[PDB]
Amino acid sequence: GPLGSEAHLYMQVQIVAEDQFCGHQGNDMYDEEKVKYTVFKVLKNSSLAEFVQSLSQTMGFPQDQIRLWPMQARSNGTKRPAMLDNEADGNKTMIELSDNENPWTIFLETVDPELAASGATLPKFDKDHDVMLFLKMYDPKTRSLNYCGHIYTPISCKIRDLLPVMCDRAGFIQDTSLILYEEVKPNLTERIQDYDVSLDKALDELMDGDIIVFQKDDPENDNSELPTAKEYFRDLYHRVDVIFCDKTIPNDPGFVVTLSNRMNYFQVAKTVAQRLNTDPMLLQFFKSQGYRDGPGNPLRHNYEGTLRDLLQFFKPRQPKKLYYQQLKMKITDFENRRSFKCIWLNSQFREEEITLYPDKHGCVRDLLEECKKAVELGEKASGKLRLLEIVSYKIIGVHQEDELLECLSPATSRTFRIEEIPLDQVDIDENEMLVTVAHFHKEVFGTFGIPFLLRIGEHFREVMKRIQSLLDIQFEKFKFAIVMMGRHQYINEDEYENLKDFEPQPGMSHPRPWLGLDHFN
Repeated sequence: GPLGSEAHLYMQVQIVAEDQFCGHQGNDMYDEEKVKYTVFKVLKNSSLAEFVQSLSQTMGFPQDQIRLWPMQARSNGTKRPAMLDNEADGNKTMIELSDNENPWTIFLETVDPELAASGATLPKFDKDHDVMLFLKMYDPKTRSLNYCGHIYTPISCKIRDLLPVMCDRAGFIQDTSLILYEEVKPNLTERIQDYDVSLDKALDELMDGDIIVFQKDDPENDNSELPTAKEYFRDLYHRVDVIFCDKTIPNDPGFVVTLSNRMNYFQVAKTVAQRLNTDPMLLQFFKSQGYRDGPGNPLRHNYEGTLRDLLQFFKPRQPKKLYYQQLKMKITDFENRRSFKCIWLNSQFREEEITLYPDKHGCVRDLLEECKKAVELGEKASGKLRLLEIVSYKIIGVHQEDELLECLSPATSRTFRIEEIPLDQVDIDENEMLVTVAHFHKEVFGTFGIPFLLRIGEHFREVMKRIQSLLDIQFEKFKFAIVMMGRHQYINEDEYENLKDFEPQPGMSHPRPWLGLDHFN
């Protein structure tokens, strides 16, 4: 197998009965993915007569009680029943008549089963002089379409004389005043301005399978949200049901919101904000793909496209799904956040990588405030944070809170560290100053580990002991050096005791000298 050797000789013919036309709410006769067909697997090269008998027997109708009107497409995209001569074209074969359509859909007309009792012949129909029209009634109150069947009429017939049949089929008295529209194609519903005209003249390109939609001309209709059929169809054309799914909870079933093609961001957001009883500005939406399955990129609030634009990557088959996320601040604030990767130095003196999101137009104070939120600050401490700029495991700076985050280097050789200020280092005095410190192995530029700030000048060995307490090693080695411009002097850890050695000798302000700690790894 699997495909059998004769499978090619066969084509598929899809019969559709008039019952399938009933209660269709859209354009044309039926919806292609909802309609129930009676399907035949017929020999391609076989004739129409053969098929009409086969069909006649299968469906239980005499042949003089059925007429086949193939469903054919039009240039403008619609698909309507078209005339086919069941006796002139009967000699021909099925792919011929089909024009190689596979599958081929045919509308099967039969006789009003009541009158089918009598042995009712199906009315004669002249291919050149008559037309078969379909009737739909539009009801504003329920905003719905009610199928009213089809009629054979001469094309010479004046539209006025069609009115009684339309009433009779809708359920109306004969005094009932009507509005008549031609359903031409989606988004085109044309009012018949004048009913004292022949069909031939009144409608451009009069054709079998044409549709007249009609409604009551009752002043009540103005209370409907869609008073006329024209408004109904125009609404339909832009209607679109969209699944909104929270990007916070994966495998969210989401909820379906009916919207318009036409809507802008403000309108969409406004609509999905109700149904959540949340503010629209407290929602962030995301662009999409459709097959690739998003959520794509965050969609800006200043967005200026329509909803049709966001769903242009959907094929008509796929169900439309847009992702969203609930917010805690106004969307515009959230959008103006900046990603700030940096290092937090906990109370336990260890490093953690943390990303904070202060405001783009923020200053250092703000970044600090943000950090204080993500971290426990150690008990009985100081409660005050500072920001350091670090290069090569050396503190090359301490930033003031005033400073706009805008100014700080985007450079990635640079490393920003946020730390709690030890208690001693804020009620600091002349007799007192803060100095930069760093590890290094062998030569002074082989720096490593974690730099830090310290109290500097009337001793030493207890410095070594306090630095011991801070570092918490166990270190008997480790030489100690002051490091200034192109030079560094080691420190006698038994005898040495300092001053304000640590400052630019008058000849230039920075880089300030530092104290270095010489040992391995």
